Amino acid sequence: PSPLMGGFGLKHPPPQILIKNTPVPANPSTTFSAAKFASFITQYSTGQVSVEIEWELQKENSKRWNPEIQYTSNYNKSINVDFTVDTNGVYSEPRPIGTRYLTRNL
Amino acid sequence: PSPLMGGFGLKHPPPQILIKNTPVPANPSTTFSAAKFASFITQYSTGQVSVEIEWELQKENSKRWNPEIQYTSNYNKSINVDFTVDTNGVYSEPRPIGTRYLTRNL
Amino acid sequence: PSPLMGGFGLKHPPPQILIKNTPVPANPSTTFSAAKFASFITQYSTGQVSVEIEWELQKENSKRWNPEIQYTSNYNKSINVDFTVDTNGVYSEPRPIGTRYLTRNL
Repeated sequence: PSPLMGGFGLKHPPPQILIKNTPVPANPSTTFSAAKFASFITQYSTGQVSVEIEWELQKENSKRWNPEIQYTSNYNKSINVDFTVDTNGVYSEPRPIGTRYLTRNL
Repeated sequence: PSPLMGGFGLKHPPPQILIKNTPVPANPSTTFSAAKFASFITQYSTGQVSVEIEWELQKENSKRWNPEIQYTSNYNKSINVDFTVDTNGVYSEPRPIGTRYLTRNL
Repeated sequence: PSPLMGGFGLKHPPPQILIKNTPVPANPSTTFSAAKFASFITQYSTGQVSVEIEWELQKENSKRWNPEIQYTSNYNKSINVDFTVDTNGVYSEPRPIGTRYLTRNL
């Protein structure tokens, strides 16, 4: 049960966190009406969210002699630096980065 | 006093280790001669040498966002692998490798 | 490593203190949009800042007989007093003041 899109299969994954604004009714009628409220004060919410994850690492213990392939930035000059913002302050991710750079014997 | 060729300047560097074969005189004359010995048994020595050095590391503590330049092997196919032996078993070092790949602010 | 512009060279100088206003998003769309927020409530902040520095003094211990040069205000009358505000309440510093007025032997 490893996900086909990639990742860790969890029988009990991190739970869904559901958030919504409590409806605030607008001005009601002075006469009682059994119809459910359909007029509300327009509102939204803003705030900060923090996620902290602890990860366990499996340290490489290779005994190969020659150097390995490593992910690296390209030294040549460029208009924009990779994984930074441009003159519009727009953050971009130039390429997908996997994890399989070190080598291990079968 | 940093060496100009590169490295660590030491007022008391690792001492020189001097080794030589003890001269074994060849067959002497049965009559005493005050002349110093000039005939010796031809000989050499072979053995194993072990050097173990402990190095202290200064761990990188960078806060840059985008990836850094790292030394890496080239993925493209080649006749010979870098820093290995060839079909003659001759070890070669294809290029000089420095140490200055990570970055730190001034 | 004394700064060429003048002052004290510090390997660990007083740290930079960074302050910014937390962005408060404006009214969002009732339909989900994956585009990052570009509309915010215009706002600024005001407040008070306090800096307290303790300085150590090296007391003069001279044995010269005749009086020394000292920095002084000029007694003659003037339209404006030095290092005060003018009729517009604008504070000005009329001249640069150094620190080298007392004398010591070589």
